[PDB]
Amino acid sequence: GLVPRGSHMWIGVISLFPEMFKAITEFGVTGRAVKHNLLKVECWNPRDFTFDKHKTVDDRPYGGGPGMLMMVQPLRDAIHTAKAAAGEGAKVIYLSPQGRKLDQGGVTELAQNQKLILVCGRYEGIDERLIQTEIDEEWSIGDYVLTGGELPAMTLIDAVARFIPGVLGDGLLDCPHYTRPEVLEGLTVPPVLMSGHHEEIRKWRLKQSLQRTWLRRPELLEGLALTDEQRKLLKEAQAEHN
Amino acid sequence: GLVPRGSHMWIGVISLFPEMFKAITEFGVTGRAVKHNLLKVECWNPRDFTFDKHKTVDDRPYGGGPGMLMMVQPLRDAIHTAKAAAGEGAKVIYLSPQGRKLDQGGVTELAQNQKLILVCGRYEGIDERLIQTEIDEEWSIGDYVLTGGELPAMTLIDAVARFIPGVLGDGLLDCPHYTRPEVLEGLTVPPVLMSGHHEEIRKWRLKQSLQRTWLRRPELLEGLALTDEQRKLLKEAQAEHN
Ligand SMILES: Cc1cccc(C(=O)NCC2(NC(=O)c3cccc4nocc34)CCCC2)c1
Ligand SMILES: Cc1cccc(C(=O)NCC2(NC(=O)c3cccc4nocc34)CCCC2)c1
Repeated sequence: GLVPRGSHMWIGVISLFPEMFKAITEFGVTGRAVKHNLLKVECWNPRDFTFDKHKTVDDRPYGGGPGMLMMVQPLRDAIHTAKAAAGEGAKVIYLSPQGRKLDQGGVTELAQNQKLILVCGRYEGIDERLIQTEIDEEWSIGDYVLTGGELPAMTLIDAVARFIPGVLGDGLLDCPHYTRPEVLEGLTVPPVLMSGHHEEIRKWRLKQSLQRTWLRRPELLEGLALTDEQRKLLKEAQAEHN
Repeated sequence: GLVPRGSHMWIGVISLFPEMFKAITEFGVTGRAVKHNLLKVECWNPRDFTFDKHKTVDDRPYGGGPGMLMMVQPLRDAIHTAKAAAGEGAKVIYLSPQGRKLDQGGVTELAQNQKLILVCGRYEGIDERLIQTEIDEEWSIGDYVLTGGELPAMTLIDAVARFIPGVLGDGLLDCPHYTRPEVLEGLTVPPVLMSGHHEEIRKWRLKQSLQRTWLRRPELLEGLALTDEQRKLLKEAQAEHN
């Protein structure tokens, strides 16, 4: 083993649909991280924490209306069981539309936790008091309406898994990518990429990355003090663009 | 049948990992939309469009480096097959970090398409010229780094599926939710929700929704001309908060 013990990442998941998480535990990079014991994902289903005959996991809101909520007791007890399995040091995160917006900076923070517990909401969500009593942080992957927190949870897992030691193995938008063939339906590859001049290629790729970031996500540049070369190349691209 | 024919939604998916999409075709609302033939998700794997013995689906970039790309030919041919199955009127979308930021307004646009083709990238992504020749629009679910476009694609599907006629059955942040019990670890439900005065409950919920939106996602209010009642309640919440 090249990777030290205690650097593996453990992620507890609370969800009404545990089998959804096969999408990340059995495929791609995260699937290989699980297979090589670098990442462990353990799911608990609130349905297993009910006591009525029909395993009711939703409840009606105080004040009335069609907006169903997750039943507090089965959800709370699932979280407590996850906390027990995790031991001390587990951060409990609720995937939530009203959470702090997830960005790469936020991902970097969350990835510093060896133990995470992710709570996935269904219906209209969870009781507000559970957030105060059980939840440490709320996070959102975007401003749009979904039907569950499972997909955002898997997104979070996918993003933090890249930080696990032993996996593979800088946040700015990528330069345009080119692979075979040399001419695709009449469209040619930029000659510099065919040139074999790797110092020229390096400068070109960096410049194209800065320009594209500037044009499509200028906000990403607002939290960075760019290097002298990057500032020089960006200024060139800005002048050439206009 | 209560739902008219031709209102069902068809979504073609291009992905190296088709089985991941069981997460949305077999569970929750989207799973029920598929089971009731309101939503159809059809996947094509670029691996089935290779011709070498080992079904190679990645390629090396012009200019060198460790950044692998999707091989153009198998990906392109999968897209063409999806286009053929869809017929005319299918919009091809590439799930991309450099795409237009997905929000609920953007979701509403995409949901106006009866036919969608979603292209999921792996590795460092796809050839730039394929975007020009095959892709209609690029979309991003957020500014953070992932390992694949499948999860964003499933997020998009989940969000647009809510617009399908026959499914269930306003974008602002929700008011705090409360369900049983009345007192949770000492924390009580706001008395108005217990009161049975539904006109008071209506005003309270609306006010709490506006205040929370104002405090956590003030940008969501910037594209709306609020109603007289909403402006009145928001002004009250703002004054009370400060
Ligand atoms: C803008 C807005 C306002 C009001 C409701 C909703 C909404 O989508 N409510 C539905 C639920 N949404 C999410 O969990 C959810 C959704 C989106 C991104 C996310 N990132 O993490 C969890 C996320 C709430 C619990 C069950 C599903 C969205
Ligand atoms: C900010 C930034 C800069 C540079 C690279 C990346 C990055 O994550 N590159 C890796 C890939 N990311 C996505 O596809 C992807 C990622 C995130 C949201 C998305 N919404 O749709 C598709 C999405 C590109 C193709 C294969 C995976 C991200």
